[PDB]
Amino acid sequence: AQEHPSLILTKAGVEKIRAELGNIPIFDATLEKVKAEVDAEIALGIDTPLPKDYSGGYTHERHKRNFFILQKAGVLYQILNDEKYALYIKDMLFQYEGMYKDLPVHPQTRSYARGKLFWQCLNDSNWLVYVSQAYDCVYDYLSKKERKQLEKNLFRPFADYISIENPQFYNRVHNHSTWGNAAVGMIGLVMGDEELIQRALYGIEDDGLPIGAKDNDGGFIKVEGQKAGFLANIDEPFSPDGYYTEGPYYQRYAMYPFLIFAEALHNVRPQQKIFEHKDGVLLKSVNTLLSLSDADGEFFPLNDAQKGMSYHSRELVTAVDIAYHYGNHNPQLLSIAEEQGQVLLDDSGLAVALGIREGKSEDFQKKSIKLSDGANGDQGGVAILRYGNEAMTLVYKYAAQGLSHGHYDKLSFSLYEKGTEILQDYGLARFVNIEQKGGGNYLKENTTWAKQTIAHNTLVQNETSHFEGKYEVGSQHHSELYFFDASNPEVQVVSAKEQNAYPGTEMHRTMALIKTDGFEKPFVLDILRVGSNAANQYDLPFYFKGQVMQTNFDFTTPKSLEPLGSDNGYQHLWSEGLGQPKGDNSQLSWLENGRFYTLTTATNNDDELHFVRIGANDPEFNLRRDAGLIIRRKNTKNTTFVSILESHGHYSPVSEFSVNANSSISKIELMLDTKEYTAVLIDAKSNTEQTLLILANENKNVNKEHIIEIKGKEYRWTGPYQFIKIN
Amino acid sequence: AQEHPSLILTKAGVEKIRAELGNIPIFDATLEKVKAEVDAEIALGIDTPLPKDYSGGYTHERHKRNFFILQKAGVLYQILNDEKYALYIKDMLFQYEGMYKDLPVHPQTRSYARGKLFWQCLNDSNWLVYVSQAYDCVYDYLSKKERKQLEKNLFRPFADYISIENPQFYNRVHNHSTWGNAAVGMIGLVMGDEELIQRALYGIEDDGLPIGAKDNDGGFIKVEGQKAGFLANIDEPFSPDGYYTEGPYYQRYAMYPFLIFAEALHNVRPQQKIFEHKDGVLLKSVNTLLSLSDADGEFFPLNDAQKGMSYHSRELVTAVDIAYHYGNHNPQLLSIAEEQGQVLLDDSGLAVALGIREGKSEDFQKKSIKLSDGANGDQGGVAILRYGNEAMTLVYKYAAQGLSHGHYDKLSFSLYEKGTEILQDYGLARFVNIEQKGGGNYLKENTTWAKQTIAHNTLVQNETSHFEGKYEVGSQHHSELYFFDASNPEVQVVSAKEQNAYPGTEMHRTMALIKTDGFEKPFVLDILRVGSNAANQYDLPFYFKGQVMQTNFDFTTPKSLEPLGSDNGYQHLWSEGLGQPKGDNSQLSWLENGRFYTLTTATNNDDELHFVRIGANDPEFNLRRDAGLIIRRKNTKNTTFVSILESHGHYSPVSEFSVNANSSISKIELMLDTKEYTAVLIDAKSNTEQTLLILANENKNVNKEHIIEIKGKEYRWTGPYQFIKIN
Ligand SMILES: [Ca+2]
Ligand SMILES: [Ca+2]
Ligand SMILES: [Ca+2]
Ligand SMILES: [Mg+2]
Ligand SMILES: [Mg+2]
Ligand SMILES: [Mg+2]
Ligand SMILES: [Mg+2]
Repeated sequence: AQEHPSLILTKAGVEKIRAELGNIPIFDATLEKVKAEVDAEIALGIDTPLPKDYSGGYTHERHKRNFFILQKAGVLYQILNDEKYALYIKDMLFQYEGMYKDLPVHPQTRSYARGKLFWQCLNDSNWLVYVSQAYDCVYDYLSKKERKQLEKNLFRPFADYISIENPQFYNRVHNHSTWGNAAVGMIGLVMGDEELIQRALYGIEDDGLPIGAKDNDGGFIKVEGQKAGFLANIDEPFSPDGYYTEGPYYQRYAMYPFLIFAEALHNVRPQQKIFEHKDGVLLKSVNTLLSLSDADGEFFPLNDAQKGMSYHSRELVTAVDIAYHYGNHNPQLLSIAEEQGQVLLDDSGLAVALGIREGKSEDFQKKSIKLSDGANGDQGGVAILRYGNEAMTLVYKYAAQGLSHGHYDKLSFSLYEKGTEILQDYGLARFVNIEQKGGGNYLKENTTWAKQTIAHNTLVQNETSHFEGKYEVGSQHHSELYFFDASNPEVQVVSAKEQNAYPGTEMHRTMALIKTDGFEKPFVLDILRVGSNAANQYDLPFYFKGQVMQTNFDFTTPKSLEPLGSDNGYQHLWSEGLGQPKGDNSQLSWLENGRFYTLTTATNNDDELHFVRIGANDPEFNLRRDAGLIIRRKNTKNTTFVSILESHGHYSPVSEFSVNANSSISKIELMLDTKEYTAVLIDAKSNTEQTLLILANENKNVNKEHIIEIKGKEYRWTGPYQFIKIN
Repeated sequence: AQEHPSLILTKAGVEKIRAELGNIPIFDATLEKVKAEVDAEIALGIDTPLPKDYSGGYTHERHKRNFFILQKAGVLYQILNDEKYALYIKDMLFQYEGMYKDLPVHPQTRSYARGKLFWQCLNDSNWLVYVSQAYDCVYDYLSKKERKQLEKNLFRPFADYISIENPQFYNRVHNHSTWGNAAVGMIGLVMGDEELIQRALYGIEDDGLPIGAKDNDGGFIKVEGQKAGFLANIDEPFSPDGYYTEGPYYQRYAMYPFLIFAEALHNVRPQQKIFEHKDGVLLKSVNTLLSLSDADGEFFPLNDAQKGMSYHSRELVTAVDIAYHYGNHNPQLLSIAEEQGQVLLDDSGLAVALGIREGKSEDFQKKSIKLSDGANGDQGGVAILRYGNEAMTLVYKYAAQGLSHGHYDKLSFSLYEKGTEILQDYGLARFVNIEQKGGGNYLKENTTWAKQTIAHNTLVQNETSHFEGKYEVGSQHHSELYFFDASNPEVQVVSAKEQNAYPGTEMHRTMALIKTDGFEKPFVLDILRVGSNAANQYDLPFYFKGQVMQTNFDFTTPKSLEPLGSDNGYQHLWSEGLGQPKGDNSQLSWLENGRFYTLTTATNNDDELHFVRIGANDPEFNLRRDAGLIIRRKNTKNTTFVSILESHGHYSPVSEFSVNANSSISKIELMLDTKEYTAVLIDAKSNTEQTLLILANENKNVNKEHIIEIKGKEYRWTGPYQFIKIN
């Protein structure tokens, strides 16, 4: 009964594509490129080496390229009606059949679930997701006899290897299991095997896995009460806003198996209603992921994340095209496709190409957005505040743990200007798929530096990470949204609280992106209110990007670089300079990508200002030599940090003109600093430009009227904040 | 009798321009932009503040902007026939006339020749060069009475201030004097003042200046027996190849007054034959300067040079347009104009716009080139070796001292790939015109770091700079070309010697850019042959750009960073790691801008390999935290360093594919290491690819036959080198 192909590329799709070839430029260009890639590999032959290497090494790269080429050859066979591509697929599949059944477990031992073709079952699963698509395309070209042998001695044993033989890999809520479930489900759908389809959807019953079983990034295999299978992987790690809890770098990775297996289920098993599952979260999550990119389309490096990953990736070409075709045909997705400059060679890519040709493209709007975390949207979140035409972007992370890849980074932020990183989230310590750096795998310093709180722009207490850097503790906690109000494009405000990172301490951080008279550009206002039951040492880092220009405080320069501390990331920071404040406001300015920036922060006489540089205890040169300024406030119980980050002026080494190189801040002052209310007065240097932000800290209700006095003058407003011009 | 304007913009030119407006896009676009700029400044008014500041500060930037705006207003008045612009010029000139005569010497005391409007006479001279052009454009609009007052009480006193009152600035062979001579000459030409015209052409007679006196950059004010004036500044600091001895960054700066005053002389005094002077060197020098830029048009940072200065600068818009119009109408210059995207608003810019419109543009060929230094071309030189379509670029500097801005780095080199710096020349320590960095002026670390030999990719002996870093010694010496042969695009070789940098030591450095079977790309071969009369410590730095990927040697990582040494630049290097070689070849690889690089060097077992980081003894953060690898060879008399720099493969954080990340070098071996002959065998990993470079070291004659034995085998060739495939 079942047609082949039908999962991704459909029979009707092949006919529609063939009818339009030559009149769909983005598709035609992709077809030419892919045909040339596959033809070159056909010329080189068929290589299925005995597996040996980690990522970047020959056997890994060869088996990886093979799965990409097989899927490409499958669609070429169908679209071009050229059996040279079917013959290549047949010959490669049979060469695999000749070796796979006799392979040992992969000789590399790092993985908690060692693969056969690859060092880990994740990559064997990648292979089967792609190869299942190729098999769907050549199914009718093969004889019944050929299909029987491939299914019996290659595909069914492979599907069992990555599932029932490795339930620790397969049966989780984790990107690994999403790939595993998709691999088993895709091949099950092609073969019409109900057992495998059910195993894909609902996982393995009674897996026998014990308590506290972990993998290699610090994460539990199983979580009490959680289901397994594809549907569990949709329900648990996505919020109702389509935010994937591992963060955008890993959301990017998981989007491929999520949307490909969803597409396959939609086409073969429409009764599953997979695109309606969890209030249509998979389709929504594509928009959400695109919103988590900077002006150049590069995903914000939250949690474990390599900088440079972007919506130009193959996963986002796939996700955009599937979301366009199977969703509500959102014309904003077509502008992303135009930027990508390629489409999938299937029904969905054709739909995108036709939408573009018909003049339907609309610009993808990059907006201020509140995203919830947790399956029910009640476990913190992530906020993005954007000014104007994506002119300045603040990312505030008040999220849940994020599973294994999560960082100890409650209430951290990062700042960008038109695709230039200004205040960074470090990302991972890993050179992804570069064999020369620890086999392309996570490095020691991912744990010892990149995950630690001191590596982030957030509060560190007593040189200890949030939750003492203990995964099992952090996994039980999330920061809490206090309020989000981005309605005023000139004054956008978000506020969140964290009281479990350091038991006995309450952190309440409010961030605002504010455009006001006296300043060339919007600035960031950062209020970090700290309450505690004991005198502590508080560190507040700012990991700036660029060349130091000026300070308004003196600092000493040591004759030798010593580490800042001994543990929890401090062992990776060199102490490059130590400043003492000259007064109530301390300022650091720098130049980055032709623009000046100034950090102004409210300082006390006994504060220390630490210039630091990353790179201590880094024997393999695994860390970047980036700099930071850390405010250290010793022997302090309750305190409120108040900072402004300005962007101003410009420099060019062509014109050699320096323009507006100084700050426009005259003064920032806490006018009220209580548990119930915080008030910050901001004075610009030009003319009578004064503004006041007042925060109500213990009642978020939008209709609650507040009455306070500052210097014998009454201020009245409704809701959790007011920003007023002081005349 | 004399028409006005006539120096730069001519009356015939105004008519020709007016006739073509609307049909010359590059010109029309420039006119629109400049009109908007000037109209905005007219709206803001006329501000001539009491001078106070250094560069980047208000009074400097305001008086600087004024001279640019006055020249722009002059050409707008003429082109648009709109007295709005003439009135602005008149009013600003008279506001200047009201204040200039009563000014004190500029209150800042740094300059050896303090200005009146600016901290230095150089900038007062900039002002007069530009304002003379504006005066030429409004000369007939003003009354005789107005002109008489401006000439008597503004222009003539100004011209004397920057010349006869400051002969130490005016009467040199120096970019300062080129600007000063042009300033006096330009105003002299507008006024028809023969005395000033003669003072511009031939300098001050009997200047009385001290010989051996130094400027504030460490170089001599006046050279014994040397002429002064504009013609001397053409003859002396340019070689017969059009290479300006101060280096490309300063050549760029001087190109404006050279070509502007030459144009004025050509138009007003054609009998001078200024464009024929020194065998037409000024026109040639424009091509030479363009050839001294990387693939993005950025000038190589040789000697004092800020990175990022490029042929998009105003000086190169000017130089290109004048060279096109008054030279042989070289169509290659039109492609540079198209890249610049603007032209001068005058006869020369019209000529360029019309050439572009008529389809005459041809691409500017970026070639391998040998450039001599010294007035007669016999004081060393600079060699640029380029592979393919500007695919890899090696810059080898065997030059003379370079006057005050020259660095102590005989035989240094730098390496670029398609506009990406791979091995750097540091450039200057100065943030040009940024007030926050020492008033935008040369920093202490320009002398203590940037000029020193240890900052360069060349030999350092006993932790001492070339010539002991003494100008009075270095200025008397230059390296000597041995041979240059770039005729074979696959195998380009240059060789030079230096025996005075370290008296008693002979340095003979041969560099080659070689494409051969077994390697993806051309590589650089570096042979640094050293002969001495004593056992020395030799350091050879490689200041690489990028992220360290792998080494084939172990190295220790200290718990504290200590400076590498105490003096001569070593005080600015942190010792980050110390390796000992594992064998005869040591290797370091890195990743920069998506490409891998490997340095392989021939090591002895007692060598030290030092990982260093710039930034010690840098209390103001004036230096970049760039890294290097230094080969240290102690207690050694004669030795020959042999290194290869490979470019291979690629990485993308979008695809996450690492390709060809390992070196293709199997072995490099010194097969013969004598004073008379050097032979280096290169083995690629592909076992059948072996090559041999043989150098004859004591006879450069191209027809001299050589017969030598290596491992019992005779080799015969003619000329100073042979590169042969070993079968
Ligand atoms: Ca992080
Ligand atoms: Ca280049
Ligand atoms: Ca230099
Ligand atoms: Mg998942
Ligand atoms: Mg951005
Ligand atoms: Mg001034
Ligand atoms: Mg000076």
